[PDB]
Amino acid sequence: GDDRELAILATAENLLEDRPLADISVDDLAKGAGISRPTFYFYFPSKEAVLLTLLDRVVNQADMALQTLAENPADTDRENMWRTGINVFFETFGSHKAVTRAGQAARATSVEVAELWSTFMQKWIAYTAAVIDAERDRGAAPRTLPAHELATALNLMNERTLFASFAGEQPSVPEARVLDTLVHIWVTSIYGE
Amino acid sequence: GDDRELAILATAENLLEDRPLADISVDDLAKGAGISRPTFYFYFPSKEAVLLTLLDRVVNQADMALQTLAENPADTDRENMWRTGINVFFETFGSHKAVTRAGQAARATSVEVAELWSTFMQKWIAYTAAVIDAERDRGAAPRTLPAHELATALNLMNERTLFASFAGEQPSVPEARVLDTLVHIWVTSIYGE
Ligand SMILES: O=C(COc1cccc(F)c1)Nc1nc(-c2ccccn2)cs1
Ligand SMILES: O=C(COc1cccc(F)c1)Nc1nc(-c2ccccn2)cs1
Repeated sequence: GDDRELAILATAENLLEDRPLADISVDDLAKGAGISRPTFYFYFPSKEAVLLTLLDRVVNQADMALQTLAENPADTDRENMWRTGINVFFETFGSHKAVTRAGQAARATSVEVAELWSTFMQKWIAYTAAVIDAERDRGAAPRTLPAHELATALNLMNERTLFASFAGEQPSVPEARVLDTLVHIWVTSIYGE
Repeated sequence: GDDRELAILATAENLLEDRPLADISVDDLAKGAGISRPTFYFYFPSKEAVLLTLLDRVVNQADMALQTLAENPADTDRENMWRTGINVFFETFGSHKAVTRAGQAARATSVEVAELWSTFMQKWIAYTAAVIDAERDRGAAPRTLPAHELATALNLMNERTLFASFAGEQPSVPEARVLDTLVHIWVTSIYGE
């Protein structure tokens, strides 16, 4: 049952590594999953729904990793605290580059994809802002910008910069440099007066 | 001659304020410009070429404004120096929100739009990096990140954050707060040690 669902998802993720969603047919997904086209439609109403499910899995993987980190703070300096958190997104989305790029494209055409991305970005920004606020309350960070506005810009920077790096866009930060680049900008803007 | 070309461009910019490019027909552009459909095709091969021309005009407007500022440095502090430069993009793209949003969408489907955007982003990043380097050479900024990598991330942050604000995305920084937000992040990350 879900084995055929997982087979469809794995086929789609593998096919997206070499071609975009518009060049993959339902017949391609069914054939790769070892089922017929009508059997595919039992599990998913469309190839777009397959991508939505793939992206939901990736974003919830990142969310759960961040939740785990929040409950188990690593015992290091403040810079490496932010690095460990940004690295959740670097590693999670960087391990699913094809789904990440396909999902970014689908945001312009899928209301469900756009709402999924917006929901989680709001959650992650609210968490960033709450950590900034806690740092200000304990006297470690200065009260400069409104924390939620700062958190919004830093999270949008990460979205755009990580995704440019993973896609090899021109221009982009090399993937092997992008974590250090983002960590520098986060730490200086959160703690700088 | 170019009056009919300008009329086509003005019609397209006005129509894009209420509907996306996929819901505007060549007949719509011709009718609004007071010409027939074949006469339209004398001036532009497609509605996509009309948008490409509109975006080229906007990006060159921003580029020329930045060039003007580079040749005529305002006499203020370092923070207001960066603010005046970021404000070129805030004001130029914020005065053409409909073309900006349509051009961003077209990047996924138009090679010419993607190459136009990439060309100018490379130019603006190289200028940012050169100013950072000059600030380091005179002892005003510390030698932290590679200047070009820092410049890349800051310019991608501005692209994503300004465009989210102009589009009213959820999440986004309010348009009335986004210049101050970006200036803070630029100044702290360029001058912070
Ligand atoms: O890039 C991020 C999230 O932004 C995104 C979102 C989607 C895609 C993407 F590529 C990046 N960083 C974050 N870090 C924290 C953090 C909180 C406490 C301690 C350490 N880090 C919280 S959100
Ligand atoms: O947002 C920017 C350019 O990035 C973009 C690019 C496209 C669209 C968009 F919305 C933003 N800021 C820049 N500022 C400078 C600057 C150089 C010296 C002194 C002061 N400013 C140089 S590029």
